[PDB]
Amino acid sequence: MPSFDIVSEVDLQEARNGVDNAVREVESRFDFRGVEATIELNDANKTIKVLSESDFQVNQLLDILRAKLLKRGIEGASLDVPDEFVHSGKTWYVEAKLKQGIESAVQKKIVKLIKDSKLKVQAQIQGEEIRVTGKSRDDLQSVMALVRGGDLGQPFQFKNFRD
Repeated sequence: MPSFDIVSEVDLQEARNGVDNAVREVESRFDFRGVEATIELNDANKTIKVLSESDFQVNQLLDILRAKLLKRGIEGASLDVPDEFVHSGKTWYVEAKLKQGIESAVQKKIVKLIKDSKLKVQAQIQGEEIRVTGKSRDDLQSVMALVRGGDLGQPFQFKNFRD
C-alpha cells in the first residue's frame, strides 16, 4: 500500500556551524567586550543555551543566532524561543529548542487535519514522525498539501515514499 512519512529535520552539522558562526560574530563585536555572552549547542537534545547579562543582550544574541541559522537553511520557525527568560543574579538566560521532530501537540493537530479531510488514508504516529498510508497516491498528495498549508508552526518534510 502506498505510504510516506512526515518529518521535521534540523541537520545537526548545519546547527553546529550556525552556532559556531554566531559565536564568532559575538567575539568580533565591540559591544560584547567584557560581557559574558554565550551560545552553546547541546547536540543530544538539539537545544541551544543563550546567556548574557541583560534581557536585551540575550535578545541580541538570539538575533545573531537566528540570522546564522537562516543562512544554513534552518528557518526561523525551526527555533522555538520561550516567551520569558530566566533571570538569576547578574545573568539572564534562555533555552532555544530546535524543532527536530514533531512534538505530541503538533502530531495531534496533523492527525485531526487528516481525519477531517475524510480522505481514505490512515495516519500512524511513529516516534517523532508520522506515517501516512492510503491506496491512492493522489490522496497522499492531498494530505501533503493539507499539512504544508495547515499553519502548524514549523516546516515539515515528506520522505520514505513507498509504493
